[PDB]
Parts: sequence; structure tokens; C-alpha cells
Amino acid sequence: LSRLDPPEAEVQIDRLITGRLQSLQTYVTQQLIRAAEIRASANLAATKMS
Amino acid sequence: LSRLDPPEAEVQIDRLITGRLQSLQTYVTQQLIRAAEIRASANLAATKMS
Repeated sequence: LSRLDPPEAEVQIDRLITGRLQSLQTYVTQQLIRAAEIRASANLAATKMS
Repeated sequence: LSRLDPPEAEVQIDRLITGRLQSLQTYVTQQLIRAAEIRASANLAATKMS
């Protein structure tokens, strides 16, 4: 942004936005995968407690 | 690579790399989905054995 004019900057900005969107998507997806296998253990724990 | 010069080749190479990355992502994601439903059956099997 400092050493390039906006018509030149936006071409790279599109690329950086694409990459960072993709990496957030991957993180959140795997986070939903993990949540389920922890939930099943919490349910077994509550069963053993009861 | 054989019949095109590198400045021309790289434009297609970017496209092929994008497609193949996407297809590996899809395969590994569904593979983690399957693993969980097999794990639950393995746990029920161990319960029945015990």
C-alpha cells in the first residue's frame, strides 16, 4: 500500500484475500471435526459419573 | 513443457496446480468424515466383546 499505486496494488490484494479466506475455511472445518469427538467423550464421562 | 516456452507454460501450470490441490483437499476431508463413523463401530465392537 505504501510503495504501489492502487490500480497496481489491487491485483495482489485479490490474491492475499483469496489465500487467507481459504486458510480460515480449513481451520474452522477441522475445528468442527474435533468438537464431535470431544462431545462423545463428554457423554461417556457423564455416563460413568451417573 | 515440451511444446510451449516457460512464460507461456506457467499460465496453464497455475491452473493445473489449483485444480489438483482442490481435489486432494476434498479427498482428505471426506476421509476424516469416514474415520469417525468407523471409530464409533469399533468402540461398540469392543463393548460387545467385553
